[PDB]
Amino acid sequence: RKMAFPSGKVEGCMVQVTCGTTTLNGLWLDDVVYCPRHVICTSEDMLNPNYEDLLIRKSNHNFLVQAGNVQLRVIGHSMQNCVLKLKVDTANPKTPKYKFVRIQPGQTFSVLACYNGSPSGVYQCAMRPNFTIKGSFLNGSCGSVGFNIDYDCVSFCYMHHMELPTGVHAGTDLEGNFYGPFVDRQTAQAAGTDTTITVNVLAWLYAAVINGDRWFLNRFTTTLNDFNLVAMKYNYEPLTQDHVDILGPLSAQTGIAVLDMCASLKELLQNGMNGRTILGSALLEDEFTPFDVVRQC
Amino acid sequence: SGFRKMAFPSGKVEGCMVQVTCGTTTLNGLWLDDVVYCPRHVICTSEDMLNPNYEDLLIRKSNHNFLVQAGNVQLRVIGHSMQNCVLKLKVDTANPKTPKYKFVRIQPGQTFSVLACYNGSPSGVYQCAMRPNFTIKGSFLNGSCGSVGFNIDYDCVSFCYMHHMELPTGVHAGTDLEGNFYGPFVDRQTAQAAGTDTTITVNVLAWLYAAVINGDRWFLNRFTTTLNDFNLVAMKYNYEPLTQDHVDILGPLSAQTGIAVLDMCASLKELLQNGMNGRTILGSALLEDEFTPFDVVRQCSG
Repeated sequence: RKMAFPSGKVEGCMVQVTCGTTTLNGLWLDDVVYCPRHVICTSEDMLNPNYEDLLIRKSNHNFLVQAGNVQLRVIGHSMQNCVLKLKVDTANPKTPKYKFVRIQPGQTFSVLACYNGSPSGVYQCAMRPNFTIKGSFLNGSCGSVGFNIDYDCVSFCYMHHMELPTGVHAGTDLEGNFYGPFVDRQTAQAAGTDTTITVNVLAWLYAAVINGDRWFLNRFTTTLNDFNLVAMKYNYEPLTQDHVDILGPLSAQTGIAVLDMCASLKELLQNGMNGRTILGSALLEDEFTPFDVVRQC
Repeated sequence: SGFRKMAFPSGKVEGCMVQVTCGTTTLNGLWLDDVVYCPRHVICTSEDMLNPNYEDLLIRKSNHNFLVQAGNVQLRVIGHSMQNCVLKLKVDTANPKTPKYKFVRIQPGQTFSVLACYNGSPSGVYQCAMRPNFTIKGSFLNGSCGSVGFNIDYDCVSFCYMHHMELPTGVHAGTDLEGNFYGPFVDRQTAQAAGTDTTITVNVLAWLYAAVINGDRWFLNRFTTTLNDFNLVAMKYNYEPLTQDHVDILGPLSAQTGIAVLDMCASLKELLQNGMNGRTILGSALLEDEFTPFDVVRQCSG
């Protein structure tokens, strides 16, 4: 099961930010609200917004920040890359222990999708190798965040900014730097060729075994390099020795050596699933990490 | 592609989770106002789970035998009673985080969010569909009992599931918040069989409406059917028969697309009888049956 972190610690931080006729979500931590800077744009600014120029022309009172019924008074504002930082006269009393991290491609996180400052849904995403995410985001979702939770600490890794014409999504870390080659201007932008997250596919095959499904296993093995030759041919990411090490626990747990499972995946890639399905899916799933699998098996 | 399982935000339910222990048996409970709800098998010794006489075991218990904790903070129990398969422990503190809530009993095919919990602490949240055989495909380990399933409408949490057990096939069974099991199961440590499962027709139809909303409509045919004629055919393909309530909950999608429910039923009947023919719907040759009409509207229209 694709499982998200419990979202309550993040829900207590979501607010609504309005500038002009633009409304999206903000993240309220201590006395700062973080949100996408394109909230200051107009229709006539969207194609080539000179954000430093647009921002100098704004006053604090141009920003309407609402937490529930209460309005939060903006006292200062600044910009860090593509994120606006609105200082408010009130520290959020529900601020969790938190950190800002930049996630690696192949890593997963939970998304709290929000509209008008109100949380609407929670789901798990992976940062794709081409730095998109296959999210579920509609008009007004910008400023929704992605996160992981370790102990009491919320690690924020993603803030939502845009939907590409293909229907995948792009955004920044909480320092305001985009993942991938994208730009917060209102243009049709293509991503690089996506690839499949191989280490995650292998983790999910191990999961399918741990739940007593073995039809895809085989008596064969492969070298790491010969596997990677076939993987690259099918637009799978190369598997590194660190990946092999990371997969150890799953390997021990099943007594299936990593390179044995690589030989199974090689078979699946070349033959196909030939009608069959694995853990319910007609397709190979690549958005479970080895940790995600182990924390649940 | 385009659609995914989305849970409701879990915070309102996190604020209600506690742990309940009797001896060395710990599971989770739900604290609403001044009552804690939990599975009655907390009062069983692991050796009593084989063939428990619950009424007998409960007469032996007193309020001071129940350890209820929010985190590490004990909640004093001042009353106890049993309602079907759940225990209601009256406590001396009303939960200040109690949301607006109701207790609802859902139908097969309906979806809900599960907040999986251990020792009163939430671990994860995910969407489940109640199968026609009254099991769910959860991710539940030892200590998960008393985790709850819910939906959120406006401010109001509708609690619909409390977790009690795992069947030999790996699927899960439980009760509503009044302690009544979904399906033919009993809270005994015996081997119990789930009825053979079937496909959730109303959710497949919702999926076809979702395809149409997104411009994928090759499967719309020129025919209509009666509900009876459809149900008789569907059952030969291990699809559930439709009810009047199913027709009703497809109303909004039917109105959105202008495709009458029975016309879509005729389209589905042709897919069943003739197959997909190497074609795809929403990018798949497989028909999805775990998105309800409500789930579809949320992800299409927001």
